[PDB]
Amino acid sequence: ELEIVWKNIKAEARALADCEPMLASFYHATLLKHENLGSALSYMLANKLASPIMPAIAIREVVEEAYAADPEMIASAACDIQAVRTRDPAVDKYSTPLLYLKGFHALQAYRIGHWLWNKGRRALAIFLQNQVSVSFQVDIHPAAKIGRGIMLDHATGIVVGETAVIEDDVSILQSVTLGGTGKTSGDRHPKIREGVMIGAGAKILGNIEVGRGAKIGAGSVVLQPVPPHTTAAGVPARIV
Amino acid sequence: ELEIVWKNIKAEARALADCEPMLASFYHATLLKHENLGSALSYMLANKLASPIMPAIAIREVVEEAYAADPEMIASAACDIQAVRTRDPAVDKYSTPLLYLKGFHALQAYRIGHWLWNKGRRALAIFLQNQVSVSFQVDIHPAAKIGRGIMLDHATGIVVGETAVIEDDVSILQSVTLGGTGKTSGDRHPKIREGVMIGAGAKILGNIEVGRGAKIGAGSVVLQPVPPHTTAAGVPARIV
Amino acid sequence: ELEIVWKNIKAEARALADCEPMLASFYHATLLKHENLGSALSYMLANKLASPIMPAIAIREVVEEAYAADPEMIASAACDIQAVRTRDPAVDKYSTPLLYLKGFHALQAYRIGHWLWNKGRRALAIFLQNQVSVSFQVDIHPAAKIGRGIMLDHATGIVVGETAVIEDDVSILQSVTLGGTGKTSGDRHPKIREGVMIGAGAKILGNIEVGRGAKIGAGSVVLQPVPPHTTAAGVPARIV
Amino acid sequence: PPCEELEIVWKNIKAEARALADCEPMLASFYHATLLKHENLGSALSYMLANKLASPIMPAIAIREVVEEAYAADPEMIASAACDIQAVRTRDPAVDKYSTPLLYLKGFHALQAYRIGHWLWNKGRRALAIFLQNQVSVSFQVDIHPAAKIGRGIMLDHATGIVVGETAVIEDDVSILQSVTLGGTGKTSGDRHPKIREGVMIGAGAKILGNIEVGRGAKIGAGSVVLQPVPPHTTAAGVPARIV
Amino acid sequence: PPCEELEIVWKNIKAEARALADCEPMLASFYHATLLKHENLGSALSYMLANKLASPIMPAIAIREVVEEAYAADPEMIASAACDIQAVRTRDPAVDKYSTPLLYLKGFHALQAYRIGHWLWNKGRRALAIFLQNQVSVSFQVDIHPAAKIGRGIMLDHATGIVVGETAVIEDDVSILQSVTLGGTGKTSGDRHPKIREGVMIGAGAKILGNIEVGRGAKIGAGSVVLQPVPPHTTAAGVPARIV
Amino acid sequence: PPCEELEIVWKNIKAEARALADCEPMLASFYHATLLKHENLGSALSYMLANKLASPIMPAIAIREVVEEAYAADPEMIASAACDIQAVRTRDPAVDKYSTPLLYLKGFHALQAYRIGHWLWNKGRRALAIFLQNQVSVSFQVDIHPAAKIGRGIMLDHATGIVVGETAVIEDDVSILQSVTLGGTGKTSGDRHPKIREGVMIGAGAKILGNIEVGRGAKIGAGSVVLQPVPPHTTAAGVPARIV
Ligand SMILES: CC(C)(COP(=O)(O)OP(=O)(O)OC[C@H]1O[C@@H](n2cnc3c(N)ncnc32)[C@H](O)[C@@H]1OP(=O)(O)O)[C@@H](O)C(=O)NCCC(=O)NCCS
Ligand SMILES: CC(C)(COP(=O)(O)OP(=O)(O)OC[C@H]1O[C@@H](n2cnc3c(N)ncnc32)[C@H](O)[C@@H]1OP(=O)(O)O)[C@@H](O)C(=O)NCCC(=O)NCCS
Ligand SMILES: CC(C)(COP(=O)(O)OP(=O)(O)OC[C@H]1O[C@@H](n2cnc3c(N)ncnc32)[C@H](O)[C@@H]1OP(=O)(O)O)[C@@H](O)C(=O)NCCC(=O)NCCS
Ligand SMILES: CC(C)(COP(=O)(O)OP(=O)(O)OC[C@H]1O[C@@H](n2cnc3c(N)ncnc32)[C@H](O)[C@@H]1OP(=O)(O)O)[C@@H](O)C(=O)NCCC(=O)NCCS
Ligand SMILES: CC(C)(COP(=O)(O)OP(=O)(O)OC[C@H]1O[C@@H](n2cnc3c(N)ncnc32)[C@H](O)[C@@H]1OP(=O)(O)O)[C@@H](O)C(=O)NCCC(=O)NCCS
Ligand SMILES: CC(C)(COP(=O)(O)OP(=O)(O)OC[C@H]1O[C@@H](n2cnc3c(N)ncnc32)[C@H](O)[C@@H]1OP(=O)(O)O)[C@@H](O)C(=O)NCCC(=O)NCCS
Repeated sequence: ELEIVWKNIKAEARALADCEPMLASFYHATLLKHENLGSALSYMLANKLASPIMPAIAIREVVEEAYAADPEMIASAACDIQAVRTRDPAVDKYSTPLLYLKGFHALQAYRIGHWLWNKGRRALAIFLQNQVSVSFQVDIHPAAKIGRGIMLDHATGIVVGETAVIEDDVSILQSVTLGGTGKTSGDRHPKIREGVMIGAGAKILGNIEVGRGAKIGAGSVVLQPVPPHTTAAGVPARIV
Repeated sequence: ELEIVWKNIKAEARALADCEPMLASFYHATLLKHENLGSALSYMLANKLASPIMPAIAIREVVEEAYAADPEMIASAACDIQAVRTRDPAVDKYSTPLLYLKGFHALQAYRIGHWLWNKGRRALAIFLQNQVSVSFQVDIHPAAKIGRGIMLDHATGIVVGETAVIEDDVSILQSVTLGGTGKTSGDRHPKIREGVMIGAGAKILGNIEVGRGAKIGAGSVVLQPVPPHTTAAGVPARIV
Repeated sequence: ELEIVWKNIKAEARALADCEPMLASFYHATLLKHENLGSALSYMLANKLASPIMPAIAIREVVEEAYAADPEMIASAACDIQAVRTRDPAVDKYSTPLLYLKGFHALQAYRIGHWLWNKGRRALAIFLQNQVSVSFQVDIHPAAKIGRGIMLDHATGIVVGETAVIEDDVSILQSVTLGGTGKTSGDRHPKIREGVMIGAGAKILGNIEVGRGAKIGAGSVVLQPVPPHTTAAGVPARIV
Repeated sequence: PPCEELEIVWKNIKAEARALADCEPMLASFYHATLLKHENLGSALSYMLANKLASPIMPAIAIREVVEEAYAADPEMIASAACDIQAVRTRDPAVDKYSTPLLYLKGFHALQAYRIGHWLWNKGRRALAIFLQNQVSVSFQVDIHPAAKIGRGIMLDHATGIVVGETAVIEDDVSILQSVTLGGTGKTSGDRHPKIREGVMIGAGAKILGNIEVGRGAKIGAGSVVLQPVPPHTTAAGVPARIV
Repeated sequence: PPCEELEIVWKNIKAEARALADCEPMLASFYHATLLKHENLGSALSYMLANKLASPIMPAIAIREVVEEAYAADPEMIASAACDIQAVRTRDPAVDKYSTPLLYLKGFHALQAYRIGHWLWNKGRRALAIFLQNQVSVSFQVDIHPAAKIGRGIMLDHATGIVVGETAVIEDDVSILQSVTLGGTGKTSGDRHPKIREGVMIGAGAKILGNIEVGRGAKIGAGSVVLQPVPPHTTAAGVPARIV
Repeated sequence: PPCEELEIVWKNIKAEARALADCEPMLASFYHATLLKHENLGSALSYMLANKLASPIMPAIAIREVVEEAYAADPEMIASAACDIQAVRTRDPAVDKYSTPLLYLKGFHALQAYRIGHWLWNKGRRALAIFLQNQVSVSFQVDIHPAAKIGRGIMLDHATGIVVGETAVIEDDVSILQSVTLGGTGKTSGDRHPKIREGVMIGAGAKILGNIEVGRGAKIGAGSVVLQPVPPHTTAAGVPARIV
C-alpha cells in the first residue's frame, strides 16, 4: 500500500528524467536517489520549509526525528497521495503531489507541527504554522486533529482552528474556513467527519458537526449541523 | 498598438528613475535598457519564476524560445497591459502591470506554460503551473485556453481548470474559481465568453457558459448558464 | 501602554530562548537585543520586505526614517498587538504578532507605504504595496486610511481600495474585500467605522458605510449601508 | 587559427557534455543548462560568466546582457577564449577535457572576465570595469587591472593570488601559475609594469617587477623575483633572478 | 589511535559547545545546529561540509547525502578527520579548542572535502570529484587534485594558496602553511609530484617541485624552492633549497 | 589629523558618488544606498561591512548592529578607517578616488573587519571575534588574528594571502602587499610575531618570521624571508634577507 505507492513514484521519475533534462537532476535528488517515501518527504519538506532562520538541512533533522518517533505520519502521507490522484483527474501521477502540490506540502508540514505541539515544543510549531501560512497560504493550527487520505486541492486560502477536527478521507478546496463563531472560549471549531467533501469558499463556523459522506457546496456558510450522507448549501446553509 | 505601449513604458521609466533613485537601476535593468516588450517581459518573467531548481538565466532562454516560436504572446501581453490601465483606475501607468502586478505576471507565465503544454513538454508546464501557484496565488491549469486583453485584478486566489475557456477582454478578480462540479470526467469547466466581468469570490462551476458583455457579481455561485449581456448574482446565481 | 507591551515582549523572549534553542538566536536578534518596539519593528519589517531589489539593510533605513518623522506609527503598532492578543484566543503572547503574523506584518508595512504616499514618494509605495501583496497576500492600497487597534486575523486574501477608510479597533478576517462597485470614478470605497468586526469572505462594495460596533457575517456581500451597532449578512446583506 | 578553434572546441565540448550528462545524474541539468542547450561557445561563455560574476548588486540575468553586448561588439574575445581553452587542454596534464576550463577553472573565468572589463575600460565605462575587477578578485582571487593588455592562448592554472598591474603586457601563449605578480618596483609612476612576450612560462610565486621585458619563450623559475630584463629563450631563476 | 580520537575529540567538542552557546547568544543556534544536536563527529562533519560546499548547482541537503554515503562506505575518513582536528589543536598555538577547526578553519574543511573527492575519484565518479575540487578552490582557496594521496593528522593552517598535484603524496602528521605548492617541474608527465613523508613541516610559500622525496621529520623553510630530495630529520631552505 | 580626515574624506566620497551615479545607471542605486543616503563615513562603513560580512549564520542587518555598537563605543576606529582610505588614495597609483577603497577593495574591508574583531576580542567576546576572523579569511583571503595590534594609515592592496599572527604589531603608515606573512619561526610560543614600525613598505610575498623588529621607514623586498631585525631606513631583501 505504501511500498506500492513508492514504487510507482520511482517509476514515474525515471521516465520524467528521460523526457525533461532541465529537471532530471531535480527528479534525481528529490526522488530517484531515495529508498522510500520517508526519505523523499523529509527532503521535500526541508526544502519547502527552508528559511534564513532555519535552512533545509536543519529542518530535515526535525522531520526525520518526527518520522522516527511516529512512522505512521509516512503512511498518512501515502494515503493523502493516493487520495489526490484518484480524486483529482488533472492529477495523473503519484509523484505530482509530492513534487508540486502546495496543499499536500502544507498538509504534511502540519503533521510535523502536530507532532511538535503534542510533545510540548510549542514555540517551534507556531514558527512552522506561520511558515506554511506565508509559503503556501494554508493556516492550520497544529493543535487541530487531522486524519489520513485527505486532499487539499488548489489549497490557496484554507484556515483551520485550534479545536477543529477532520477525519479520514475528507476533501477540502480553496478558501475553506473551519472557524469559530463569536464569544465561546474553550471548544469552538467544526468536527468534520469521514468521507466529507467541502467546496470552494466554504465558510463553516462554530463547534458544530458535519457527519459522514456529506457535501458542502461552494460559497456555503454552515452554522447548523449536517447529518450523515446529506448535502448543505447557500448562505446560511440549509439541506437540498 | 504595441510599439506604442512600449514607447510609453520607456517614457514612464525615464521619469520614474529620475524621482526614485533607490529603484533607478531596477527601472534601468527591467525596462530602460530593453529595445522592446518581448525583451522586458522575458527579463521580468525570468525573475518572477526564478527558483533554486531553475534560476532566472535558464528560464529566460525558455521564454525567449516561446516568444520566438509564437510572437503573438507578446501582442497578447500588450493588450493585457492596455486592459488593466484603462479598467483599473488605481493603475495610472502602463509600466505598472509589467513591473508589479502579480495577476499580470501569473497571466503571462500561464502563456508560457500553455505553449509548453501544447508542444508536449508537459512535465515542465506542471512545474511552472505550481511555481506560479506558490509565487502568485494563481492556479491556472496550462491546458486551459485564455485570450487577449484580459485583466486579473488583485489576483490573490484565482483557480481555473484544464478544460476551461476565457476569451478576449474578460476581467476577473480575487478568489474567482472557474471550476468543476462533481463526477463528469472529460469536459467539465466554464466557457467564459468575450467582454465578461467576474467579481470577487465568484465561484462558477461545471461545463456551462457565460455569454458576451455579462456580469457576475461578487460572492456569486454560478451553476446555470448566463445569456449574452445579462447579469447574474447570489447563491446560486439567478438573473437580476 | 507601549513601554508595557514591550516589557512583556522582552520577557516572553527570554523564556522562549530558554526552551527552544533552535530559535534562541532568532529571538535574540529580533527582540532581546533591542531597547524598544521601534527597533524590533524596523528589524522585523526590513526582513519581511527584503528582496534582491532592496535588501533588509536598505529597507530598515526607510522604516527608521518614517518612525523618526512619525513616532505614532509605533504606538499604532503597539495597539494592533494588544488587539490581536485579546481578540484572538489562539494568540496567548504579545510577541507572536510581531514575530509571526502576516496580517500584522502587512498592516505595519502599509503604514510605511502610507507615510511614503503622503510625502510624495509614490513610486516606492507602489513597489512596497505589491511586495506585501506577493509576500503576505494582503493588497492594501497605501492611499487608503487605516487607524489603530486593528486586527487582520489569518489575513490571506485581504484587499482594500485607494479611497477606503478603516477606523480604530476594527477586526478583519481572511478574503475580505473593501472594494469598488462599477463605474463611479472619484470616491468609491467603504468607510468602515470604529469597533466593527468583518467576517471571512466578506465582500463589501461601493462608497457606502458600516457604522460603529457592527457585525458583517462570513460570506456577506454588502451593497447597502449598515447603521451603528447593527448586524448584516447574506448575499446581498440585509439586517438580522 | 582562432576562428577555426571556435568550432573545434565547441564541437568537443558538446560531445563531452552528452557523455557527462549520462554518467553523472546529479549534474545532468547543470551540464544541460550551461552547455547542451547552446549552439556556440559564446552563448555558453556568457551563460557561465553571468553566473560566476553574479551578486546582489548585479544578478546573472543583468550581467549576461553586458557580456552579450561586448561579444556582439567584439567577437574576437570569444575566439581568444577558444584559444585559452585550447591552451589549458594541451598544456595542463591534469586537464583532459575541453569543458573543464569552461565549467570549473577559476583562472579561465577570471581571464574572460578581465576581457569584458577591458572592453568596458576602453569604452570609457570605468566605474563598471572597477566593480568587475574587484568582484573577480573576491570571487576568484585573481586581480587584473582592466587597462592591462593580455592576449590569447593564456593558461592561468591554478590561478590563486595572481596580480597584474595597469600597464602590464602579456602576449599570446603565456602560461602563468599561482601567486604570479606582474607589478611595480614601488619607485615609478606611469609605465611601470612588465612586458611578457609570447610563449613565456612563469612559475609559481614569481614576482616580476618594473617596466622590464621578458623575451619570447623564456622561463621564469618558481619563487623568482625578476628585476632585470630576461632575454628570449632563456631561464631566469633566483631571488633576485639571474640567467641560469 | 584514530578510533580512540574519534571519541576523545567529540567529547571535547560537545563540552565546548555548551559553554560557547551560553557565552555567545548570537551564535547559540549555530552551535546547536552544527554541534549540540549531533551524537558523533561524523554527523557534525557531514553537516559542516554540506553547508560549506553548498551552491545553486548543488545545495547542502543534497551534498550531505553524498558525504554520508562516503562516511558509511569508508568511516576511516571520519577517524582521519579526528586526527586532523587533534593535530590542529596541539600544533597551532592560536587554537585552544577542538571545535575551532570543525567550525571555522578553511584548511580543515578543504582537507575533509578533498577526502570526499578522493573517495569519489576511486569509485570512478570523476565528474563529481572535479566539480568539488574546483568548488573547494573557489570557496576555500585550496586546490587539491582528488587523485592525490593524503593521510591524517594533517594541519593546513592558514590554508590560502595551497596547491597539491595529482601524483603527490603527503603522509601522516605533516604541517603545511599558506602558499605551499606540491607540484611539477614543467618537464615531465605521469609521476611528477613530490612525496612528503611523515612529520614534515613545510613553511609558508614553499614550492616543492618534481617527483622528489622529503624524508620524515624534515623541515622546509618558508620561501623555499625545493628541487632535490631532502633527507630525513633535515632542514632545507633557500631558493633553490640547500640542506642547512 | 585623523578627525580632520573624517570630514575631508567623506566630503570627497560624497562628491564622487554623485558623479558616479550619473555616469553608470546600473550601479546608481548601489552608489545611492551605500554612499549618498549617508551623512558620515561611519554610517557608510557599517553599511559596507554589514553586506561584506553577511552570511546565513549572521545576516547584514544583524552585523550592522554589532558594527554600530563598536563605532559608538570607540569612534577612533572610524578615524583610522579615514586614514586608511587616505593612505590608499595617495599611495596606490591605480586608485584615483576615495570611494574605491570603501566600495571595492577587499584589503580595506578586511582591515576594518579586523578592527571590529579586535574591539570584540578586548571586550572578551572572543567566540564572535573568531567567527569574524575566519569569515574574513574566506570572503577576502586575509587572515588577521583579532589580538594583533594594527594602527592606521594602513594600505593592504591587493590583499590576497596576507597572514598576521596573534602577537604581531603593525604601526601607522605601513604598506603591505599580497602574500605577506607576519608569523612565527615554529620554535617559540607566547611573544613570537614581528613588530613592524611605521612607514614600512613590505613587498609582495615577504615572510617576516619571529618576534623581530622592522624599524621605521624600512623597505622589505618582495620575496624576502626576514629572520633578523631590520634597522630603520634600511632595505632588506633576499632569502634569507640581508641589508642591501
Ligand atoms: C452542491 C454540490 C456539492 C453537489 O451536490 P448534490 O448533492 O449533487 O446537489 P445537486 O447538484 O443535485 O443540486 C441540488 C440543488 O442544490 C443546488 N446547489 C448546487 N450547488 C449549490 C451551491 N454551491 N450553493 C447553493 N446551491 C447549490 C442546485 O441548484 C439544486 O437546486 P434546485 O433543486 O433548487 O434547482 C455541487 O453543486 C458543488 O457545489 N460542488 C463544489 C465543488 C467545488 O468546490 N468546485 C470548485 C472547483 S476546484
Ligand atoms: C452585480 C454588479 C456586477 C453590478 O451589476 P448591475 O448589472 O449594475 O446590477 P445593479 O447594481 O443594478 O443591481 C441590481 C440588483 O442586483 C443586486 N446585486 C448587485 N450586486 C450583487 C451581488 N454581488 N450579489 C447579489 N446581488 C447583487 C442589487 O442589490 C439589486 O437588487 P434589487 O434590485 O433586488 O434591490 C455589482 O454589484 C458587483 O457585484 N460588482 C463586483 C465588483 C467586484 O468584484 N469588486 C471587488 C473590489 S476589487
Ligand atoms: C453573524 C455573526 C457575526 C454573529 O452575529 P449575531 O449578531 O450574533 O447574529 P446571530 O448569531 O444571533 O444570528 C442571527 C441570525 O443571523 C443568521 N446568521 C448568522 N451568521 C450568518 C452569516 N454569516 N450569513 C448569513 N446569516 C447568518 C443566523 O442563522 C440567525 O438566523 P435566523 O434568526 O433566521 O435563524 C456570526 O454568525 C459570524 O458570521 N461570524 C463570523 C466570524 C468569522 O468570520 N469566522 C471565521 C473563522 S476565523
Ligand atoms: C626553472 C624551471 C622552469 C626549469 O628551467 P630549466 O631551464 O629547465 O632549468 P634547469 O632545471 O636546467 O636548472 C638550471 C639551474 O637553475 C636552478 N633552478 C631551477 N629552477 C629553479 C628555481 N625555480 N629557482 C632557483 N633556481 C632554480 C637549478 O638548480 C640549476 O642550477 P645548477 O646549474 O647550479 O645545477 C623549473 O625549475 C621551475 O621553476 N618550474 C616551475 C614550475 C611551477 O612553478 N609550478 C608547477 C606546480 S603548480
Ligand atoms: C627553517 C625553519 C623551519 C627553522 O629550521 P632550523 O632547522 O631551526 O634552522 P635554523 O633556524 O637553525 O637556521 C639555520 C640556517 O638556515 C637559515 N634559515 C632559516 N630559515 C630559513 C628560511 N626560511 N629561508 C632561508 N634560510 C633560512 C638561517 O639563517 C641559518 O643560517 P646560518 O647557519 O647561515 O646562520 C624556519 O626558519 C622557518 O622557515 N619557519 C617557517 C615558519 C612559517 O613558514 N610560517 C609561520 C607563519 S604563518
Ligand atoms: C627592495 C625594493 C623595495 C627596492 O628597494 P631599494 O632600497 O630601492 O633597492 P635597490 O633597487 O637599490 O636595490 C638594491 C639591491 O638589492 C637588490 N634587490 C632589490 N629588490 C630586491 C628583492 N625584492 N629581492 C632581492 N634583491 C633585491 C638589487 O638587485 C640591488 O642589488 P645590487 O646592489 O647587488 O645591484 C624593490 O626592489 C621591491 O622589492 N619592491 C617590491 C614591490 C612589490 O612588492 N610589489 C608591487 C607589485 S603588486
